[PDB]
Amino acid sequence: AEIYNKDGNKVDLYGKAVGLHYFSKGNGENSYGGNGDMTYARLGFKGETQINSDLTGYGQWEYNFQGNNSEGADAQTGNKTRLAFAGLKYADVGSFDYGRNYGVVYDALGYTDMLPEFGGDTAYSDDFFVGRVGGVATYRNSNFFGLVDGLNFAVQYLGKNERDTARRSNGDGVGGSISYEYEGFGIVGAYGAADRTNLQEAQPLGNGKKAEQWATGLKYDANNIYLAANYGETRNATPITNKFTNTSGFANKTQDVLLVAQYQFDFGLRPSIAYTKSKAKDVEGIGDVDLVNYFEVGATYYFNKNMSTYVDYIINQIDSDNKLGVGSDDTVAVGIVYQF
Amino acid sequence: AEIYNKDGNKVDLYGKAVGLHYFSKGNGENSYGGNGDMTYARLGFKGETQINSDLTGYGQWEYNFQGNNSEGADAQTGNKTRLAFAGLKYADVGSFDYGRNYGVVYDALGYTDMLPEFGGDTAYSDDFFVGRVGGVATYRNSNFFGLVDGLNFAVQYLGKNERDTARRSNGDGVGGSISYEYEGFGIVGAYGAADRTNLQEAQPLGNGKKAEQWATGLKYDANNIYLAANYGETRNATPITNKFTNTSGFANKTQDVLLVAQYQFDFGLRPSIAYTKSKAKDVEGIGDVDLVNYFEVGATYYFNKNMSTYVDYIINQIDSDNKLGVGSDDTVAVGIVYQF
Amino acid sequence: AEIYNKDGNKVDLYGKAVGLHYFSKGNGENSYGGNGDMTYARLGFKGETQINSDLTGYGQWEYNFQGNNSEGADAQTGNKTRLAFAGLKYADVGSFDYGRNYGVVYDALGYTDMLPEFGGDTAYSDDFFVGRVGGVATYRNSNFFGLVDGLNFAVQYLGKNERDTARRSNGDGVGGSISYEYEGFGIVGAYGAADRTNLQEAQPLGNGKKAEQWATGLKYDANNIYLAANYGETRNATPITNKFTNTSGFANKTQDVLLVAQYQFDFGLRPSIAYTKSKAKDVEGIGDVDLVNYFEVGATYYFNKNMSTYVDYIINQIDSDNKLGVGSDDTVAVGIVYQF
Repeated sequence: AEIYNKDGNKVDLYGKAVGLHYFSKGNGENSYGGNGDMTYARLGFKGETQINSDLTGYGQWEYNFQGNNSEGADAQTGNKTRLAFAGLKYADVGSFDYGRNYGVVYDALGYTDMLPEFGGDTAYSDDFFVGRVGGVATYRNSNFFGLVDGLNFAVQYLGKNERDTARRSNGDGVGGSISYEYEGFGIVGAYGAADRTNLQEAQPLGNGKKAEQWATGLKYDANNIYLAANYGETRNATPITNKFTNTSGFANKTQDVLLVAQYQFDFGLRPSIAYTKSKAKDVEGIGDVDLVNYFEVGATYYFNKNMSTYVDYIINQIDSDNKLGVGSDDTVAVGIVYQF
Repeated sequence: AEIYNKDGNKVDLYGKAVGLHYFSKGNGENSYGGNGDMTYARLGFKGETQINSDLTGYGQWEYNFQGNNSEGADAQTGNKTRLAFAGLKYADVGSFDYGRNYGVVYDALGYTDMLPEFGGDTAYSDDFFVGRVGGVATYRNSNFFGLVDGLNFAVQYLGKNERDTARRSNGDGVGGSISYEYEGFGIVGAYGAADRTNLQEAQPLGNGKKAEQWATGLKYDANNIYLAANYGETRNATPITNKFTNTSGFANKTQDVLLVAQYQFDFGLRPSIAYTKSKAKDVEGIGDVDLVNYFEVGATYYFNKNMSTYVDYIINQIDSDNKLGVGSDDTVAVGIVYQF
Repeated sequence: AEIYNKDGNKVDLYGKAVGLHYFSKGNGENSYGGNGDMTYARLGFKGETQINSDLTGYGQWEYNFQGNNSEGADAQTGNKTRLAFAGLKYADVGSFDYGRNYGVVYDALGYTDMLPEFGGDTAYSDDFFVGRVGGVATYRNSNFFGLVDGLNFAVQYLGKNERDTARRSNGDGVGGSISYEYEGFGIVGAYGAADRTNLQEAQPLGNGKKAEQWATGLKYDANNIYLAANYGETRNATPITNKFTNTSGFANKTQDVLLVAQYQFDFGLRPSIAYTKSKAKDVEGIGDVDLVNYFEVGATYYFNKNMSTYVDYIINQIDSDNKLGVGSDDTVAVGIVYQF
């Protein structure tokens, strides 16, 4: 929501209140999403200054505020700056931005990441190129320098982030993506590679000096129809946990498939179904093992652009004897969303 | 402050800067509230959407940002997301909202919670139904489906919160309230029940599998006059700490009495006095004990709807040989508050 | 950005998104600012209400959100509320505010605090009177009761803060400052004295029952020209750490010099140069040693009142065999700043 627009400068102060509850059997963990309260709220700004007829500047910040914490010592648990970056766009030259921003491979992963509650199970936070990641410099250009309508591309440089956990750490890397759209159809490819930190190599799981993530996506999004498919592979990049040994790290190689089918009725309901399967290979001590496997059925009912409610049921296909102890139970989500 | 009202959506972004300092004798270890800087600020949005002529959607978030911390490690000390929920209200059927919201017994306890700084001594955070509490689904109806002016009621369902601390944990529970108001007068009733967590039962102080809180309140609110009285009882629900043995948990039974007398002068002054006594029964090893017991004298000076200053003097009646080690010294509040 | 001005009340919701990167050689440990991503965002309100023709009330809060932290445990590493105070201003009598606000000695050091990123190296956070500090009661007076135009002064009270770290700790104290300006020229003097906390004296480095900070400044600021000089001394007040022995505390005496020369070109560029040298004396075990010593060359390019970019190169003069183990290497800043 835009709350300031004077002297050629405009600020969208947006956010949301998401009442959310999760339902799984018993206590939670051998489930997909867990059980209990998951309420959260968001705040953020989208700021934009027009320097001249061709040149625009912008900056955006966004925070995730949890509502499922007490006011005691754990009051801060699960809070995070999601985005904080700044950039410029000059005519048909393109845009360039630095700060904490979404990885470049996500341009593909965005295709199937559309569910009411869950989904996008391969868009891990702070996981190199597949999700939000700090210290990325990205150049983007839409329509190929303005010369070919629908042909957009991007290149991203990922700065070294030597963090405390090998899960959240990353070395220097580069990635790129191209997407093309014509009369409802879309195709996209994205690939990124990066150095790994020593702390990442000294982890029990994973072997390599280079992390690699690539993903392609197809979609049709027109006439109230949204369909999407994503296929991707990772090399020494997907974060994983051995639940029996309490050992952590990254999987040597993973194969990710996402299918999404949704329709938007004019009276407000948007039924959604999905299937996502991400399986790892050459996991040390285990070999081949499935990380994510589910069929999804759910629906969003939109009261308006300010209010909605939804329910999303994940049928988890992971086996109870999953070699990483991955939760096998189903999970259903109940949500009521006010936003601006 | 209303800063957006368009396309049937309005967002009031409200908050405050509160210069706040407490003055107590010696150091205040043994006082009511303690001594030193207690400056704070609040932030929150109230978003409200008109879906159609009868149907409103709403969503709210609210934060307490501390001003008494360094820029170091304790930077987060005392910060907390206070309120965070979303819901709908439909014609005269009523309202429903889910997320983190004020407890149902607060409907009653709200009557006496009017001091300049202190007060509402039984409306504890994450204390089941008497204060702010996570994962509650609340239904309220105003004017009894529109048929009886002044007749409001509510039913509340409290979802399980299994936490790391026994103080902030709570099991599944349900509660309700009904209030009637007539020509300056008000009467309110509230009661709530819930399972206790193992972790609460395995606590040193307190025994029971069910926590129960009820309170009834009367008030006069007209012609610049505010008078209120609240009485309530709790069973295995009020949080307590043994200061000599340094052990924590909950009191077996408590009886809470609050008297409040306030007047608002037209020239900006609002003098206030109060009396608060909350006493425990069946505390293991100690027996009967006073938790809160004080007379209060103070005044709030309102410059306008945007600026005020206040003083709140807690005349502590607690005795130096209090069996729970409760502070006996006096505490003074000095506050200067800008809000918008 | 001012987003509300109604009913004698106005609210500025302001902030920024700063993409920022540091450049140092190798790991960057042994440099001035370090190496890597330092992206951050700030958010805040400046609220001001007109109570009547002479009296305005105000309140301000300001927060630091980091953009260089993960979403993991370190999501919070370095976030903190910067300002939180409330006050009033009456005609030419003066202004008064209490809470967390800039230290009184900052009145002088502010002169040289003009660099793109760095600079003002003696304006340490929570360092008594030299930087932002918790619990100050401040009186400020402009134009001396309206009797002498340009003659401003200030008195500041520092409340006791016995913290977890002696670094962010502080005792009872008082300070004052006076400044006069005439047709581009400015001169200011500022001094503050305060009790030290027990925890500060039990530190290995530093001896005294009183911390003292004083600084004087000159500047010329007109016709796009800015020149400034600040000199100051501290007695048992500036915080220091020995990198070899891993011990911390405060320096017995410090002598601080800052020069800044800037010119503002109309096409947006503002080239900046500076020199900062702060050297300590009576450092236990070491004697005389330099904490800060550099010549600075850099430039900021303003796209307009909302957008900027900068590069700032720090030429460090500190020697590799620095007795306090202070980094000897140079540091580069690359920043792109959107604000509102």
